[PDB]
Amino acid sequence: QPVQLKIASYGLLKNLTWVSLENQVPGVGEVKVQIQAVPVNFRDILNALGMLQEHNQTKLGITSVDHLTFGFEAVGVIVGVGLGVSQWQIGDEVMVIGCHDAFSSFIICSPNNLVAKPANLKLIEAATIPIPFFTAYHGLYNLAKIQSGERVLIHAASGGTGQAAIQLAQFWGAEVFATTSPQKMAVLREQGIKHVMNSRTTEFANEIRELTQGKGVDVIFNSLTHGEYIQKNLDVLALEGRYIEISKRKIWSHSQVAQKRSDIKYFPFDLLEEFNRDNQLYYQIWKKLIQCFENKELHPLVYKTFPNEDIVEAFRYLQRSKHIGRVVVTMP
Ligand SMILES: NC(=O)C1=CN([C@@H]2O[C@H](COP(=O)(O)OP(=O)(O)OC[C@H]3O[C@@H](n4cnc5c(N)ncnc54)[C@H](OP(=O)(O)O)[C@@H]3O)[C@@H](O)[C@H]2O)C=CC1
Repeated sequence: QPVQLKIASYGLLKNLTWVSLENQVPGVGEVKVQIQAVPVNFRDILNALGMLQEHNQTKLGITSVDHLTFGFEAVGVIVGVGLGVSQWQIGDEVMVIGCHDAFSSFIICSPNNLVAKPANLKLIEAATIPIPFFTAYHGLYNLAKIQSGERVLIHAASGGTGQAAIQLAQFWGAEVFATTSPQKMAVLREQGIKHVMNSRTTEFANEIRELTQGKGVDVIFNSLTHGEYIQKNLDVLALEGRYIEISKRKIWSHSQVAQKRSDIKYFPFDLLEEFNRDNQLYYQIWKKLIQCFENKELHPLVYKTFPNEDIVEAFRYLQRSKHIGRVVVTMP
């Protein structure tokens, strides 16, 4: 039977429940997609604990917990195409990007939220691509315009977004500086990274200064904003350096960054907010990425799989944050 992931109250992961999902028909300009695998995102956990209640009320129409759905991306198969849509047909194997209800048996979404799956990949492999690689690409290339020979710092680089940025930075000839937790350090060293440091301490700043002779890095790809992490990031940022902030939680404003370092370009961005302004964004990024995956120059991320029945433990596993890469749920 068709189902949707819901929570009857905020604060505890235990109450994540698959509730009956009523059939929906794709109207004009709409596509119906049969969901086959869904990664758990960091923001999914935040919502489950009820930590974006204002954000969800202001920027979206979520007034109560009963209106909350889960899932920001997926892979699946087109089962219904509404009128007006010309680029899609039933049977097309697609990745979904930027929906809010991917943890459902079926979703109705725009054809602008869909890209073609690379045919040489498995469905489950392709599920590791959308948010990580589109966020990494937009931040590093679209905004920061990183070039070869440049040095880039990627924080918490064992996660989904950090792992994609690693692949992109190296393929673009940049020199990667990574930080991760101690028990993940070997794996990242073994991924092909010369400079692996601790994401859990602020002492990375001093280490970077020494490895670079005061220069620091031209680009930071950052998602850590607690304590004195932002100030420490500014210290390691070179003259004219570029600050990609993807946190979306308690970030510095443009003048606050200008107060400290006027030379640097500050790039705070929310990917789905960027699609809101330009509905072509996913299409363009993917056009610049699909050939790399086709020619096996870029690869799916490392992932662990959970069945849908164990959704709670899939969420808990991402919450404990001991993973490298992606956590992916298969659907029934
Ligand atoms: N701006 C945008 O459009 C997007 C925003 N995001 C945001 O980016 C962030 C990362 O995304 P994603 O990679 O998918 O999430 P993940 O859960 O995969 O990554 C989180 C990583 O942070 C590190 N970490 C955990 N706890 C701490 C801590 N106390 N101090 C320092 N580091 C810690 C861990 O790595 P380690 O053990 O190596 O430290 C973990 O792997 C999230 O906040 C997410 O909401 C994500 C995608 C799109």
